[PDB]
Amino acid sequence: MRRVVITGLGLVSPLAGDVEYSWKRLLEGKSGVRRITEFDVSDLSCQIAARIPVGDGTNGTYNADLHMESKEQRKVDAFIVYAIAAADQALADAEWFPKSDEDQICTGVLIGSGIGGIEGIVEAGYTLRDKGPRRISPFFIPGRLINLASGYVSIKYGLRGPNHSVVTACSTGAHAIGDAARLIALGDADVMLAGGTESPINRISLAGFSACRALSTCRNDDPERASRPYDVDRDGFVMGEGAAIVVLEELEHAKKRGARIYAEIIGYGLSGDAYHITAPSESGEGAQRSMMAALKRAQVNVSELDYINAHGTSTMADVIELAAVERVLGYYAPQVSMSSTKSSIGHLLGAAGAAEAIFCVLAIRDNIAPATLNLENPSIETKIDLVPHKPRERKIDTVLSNSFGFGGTNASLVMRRFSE
Amino acid sequence: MRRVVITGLGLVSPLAGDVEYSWKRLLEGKSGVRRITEFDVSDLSCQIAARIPVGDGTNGTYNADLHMESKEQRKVDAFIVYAIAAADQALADAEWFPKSDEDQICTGVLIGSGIGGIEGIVEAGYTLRDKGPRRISPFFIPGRLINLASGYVSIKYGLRGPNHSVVTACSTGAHAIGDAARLIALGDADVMLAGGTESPINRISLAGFSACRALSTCRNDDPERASRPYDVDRDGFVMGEGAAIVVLEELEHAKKRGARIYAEIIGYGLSGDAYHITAPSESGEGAQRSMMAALKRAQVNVSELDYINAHGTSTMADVIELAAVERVLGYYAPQVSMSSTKSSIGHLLGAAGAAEAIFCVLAIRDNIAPATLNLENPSIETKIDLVPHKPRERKIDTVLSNSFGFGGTNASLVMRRFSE
Ligand SMILES: [K+]
Ligand SMILES: [K+]
Repeated sequence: MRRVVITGLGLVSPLAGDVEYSWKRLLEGKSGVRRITEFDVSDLSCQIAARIPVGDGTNGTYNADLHMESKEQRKVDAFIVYAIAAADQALADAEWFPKSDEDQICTGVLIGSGIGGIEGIVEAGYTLRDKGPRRISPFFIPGRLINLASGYVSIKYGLRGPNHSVVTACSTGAHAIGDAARLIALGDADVMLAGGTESPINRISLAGFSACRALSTCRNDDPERASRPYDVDRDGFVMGEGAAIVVLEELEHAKKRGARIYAEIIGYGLSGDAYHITAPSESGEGAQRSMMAALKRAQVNVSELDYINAHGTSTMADVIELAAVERVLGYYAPQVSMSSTKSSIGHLLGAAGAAEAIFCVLAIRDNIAPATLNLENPSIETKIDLVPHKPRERKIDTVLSNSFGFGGTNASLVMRRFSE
Repeated sequence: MRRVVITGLGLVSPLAGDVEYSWKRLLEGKSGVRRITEFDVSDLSCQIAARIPVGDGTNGTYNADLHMESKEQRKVDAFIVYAIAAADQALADAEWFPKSDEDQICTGVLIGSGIGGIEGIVEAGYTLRDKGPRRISPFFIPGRLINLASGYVSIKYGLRGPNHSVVTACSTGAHAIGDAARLIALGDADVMLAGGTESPINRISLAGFSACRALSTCRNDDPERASRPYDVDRDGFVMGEGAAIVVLEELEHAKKRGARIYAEIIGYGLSGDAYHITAPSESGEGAQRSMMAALKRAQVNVSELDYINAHGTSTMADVIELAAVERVLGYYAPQVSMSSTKSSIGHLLGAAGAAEAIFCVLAIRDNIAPATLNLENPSIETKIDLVPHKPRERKIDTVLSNSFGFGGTNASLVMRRFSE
């Protein structure tokens, strides 16, 4: 297996339309969570979300028009646009714009989404009913298929390597990165764009998650306090939106061209709960196996771990994951920092695992553990540092990131500082 | 990398609710294509589809009730039910029902869909608009997520290994099998259920694919003749439905327990066109790269190839693939049989690549190449044997199968008779 490194980062998040402003604001303790004003939510029990700040592109805002022409945007659901934007960033960051046949052929794209084009499907359904089939757009299908994020990105940049997509709810972005890394390690590609995208902030999605009682409902008038992983007063997740893309690259390829390497991906672990369609396993056994698998692949002892980015969605399951991590770490619990950045940007669903992978990379770069916001009163005492309220500056060389998706689909990633 | 074999087959198709009856009718030259009677299609340009024969389970019919309780079926879109049924078959065929922790943990599931729960999303949309958010089902989300196929199957059978899912339109089922095989080869699992499922026969999907003029329209009065890959009079694909699942197993694990081995998976190739959102590369270069990649991985020379299962959807693109195959085969073109079974069962979308893999396996078992039905007047002459009208009995030890999906996502698989 060839070694795989990370050479570019792209992010459109509820904190900012780019990577560096997202990170800056994350570390400053800012929240992306607010009352929804874009559409009617007066009849919903959840009236808040973590939303991308829209604008002209200055001061960390996001301008869709800079990434895709207006008229083109109208042919696709937003998840595709977000993916294009994050990719634009990533490629630029990696300084990788393949032109030659050789370069284009060895560069692939693997972008997933949990839900994809749900909004567009509903709107087309209304057209069909109200206006009939002759009014359905020729672009209905492509603008709605999950794999068309990979497709659109591939077309824009002439990326002719493996073109692939995954869908695993909350663990989508993590699977994307792990799978893409394996394609490189196995020799199917030398460079991959990888990550996740989601645009679930719409009435149908909000009603849907409210219906299975998954969302926070008691803090519609105090949005910045709603997302509170580990806190005794948590009451469900806050839905977010965005896209997170990394450029993965074979080590010698990167070295040869003088690329700046952020970190190395060294471990990937997968498991299944086989328990329940939406509830996580009460035993945390699946989570534990995911982590152990990732660590074993990475040949990393828990004695070497510095920071864990939790799944930690602000649901009752928070403490199941906590207990599992305690079991994994054993004696080393007091020396590992673990936090949930969902406390700041909500739950990005399909993009979550990728955004968090990004945060992990930057934790290494800047030797700082992001905070768990709002952690006023932990449900249970633990020896693990959950980094309440404010980030912690500390040595971070080796990191583990967890993603535990609906359906009982678990993924864990291990990354480490690149020395050589 | 450990070797990976196929030890179980499961299939719910437009010819039959099981594998053996599907294969039997396929070889008899039967078509699963008929006028749609279940819902109104009078206002649609395409009024035909390849539909699963529903019944009490006898004489090759499909009874959903035997696979999932009625009350449970009402909570999910049909793609999930098909998957369950196919999985039920495959595990039975493999005689693999893990009960120990060890056996459960080493058995995973990787089932994809191209489109998933589109019908249910549209229906929930109508509810949302007409009755309001309060009336949305608590089961809306889980019953609609693509990955919940893997989820439901995992839960039913206590499969606690990697639980994963992919989405790549027409190449979904191929990616699933190739990806699942790699998980085994890499030690992440010892057994995997893998494949694809789709339930796209509904008004929204039909209107959608009609809108981008992907579907056959001129033979609504002669359905069994509509799907005619390579024929001068072809005019688009015929939408099908169903699920196809294989049990993949590490070689030594299979041998130790005395499992019957159908074939070995030895190659998997991936590429991207980077051309167009729905149309294939005019040059076929992507297709060509996918095939070559699979063959190289398999360490198979084209001189050893016996049978090719084409993507061949009955669209103008049929001859692009044909040309690409000719370039790959070169001098050996006359030695190889190639057919499209979409001529018989239509385009299963997410399930196509897995259904076709199954047909490959059986082509090996029975030394027989399925026909390309309806091939009266080929658009172009070729040295390749396109097996028109009736199947051809011949030596079949090494097989290649192609899947080329919307978005420019290509997959090829290479399988071979197992000797040792
Ligand atoms: K995480
Ligand atoms: K095929």
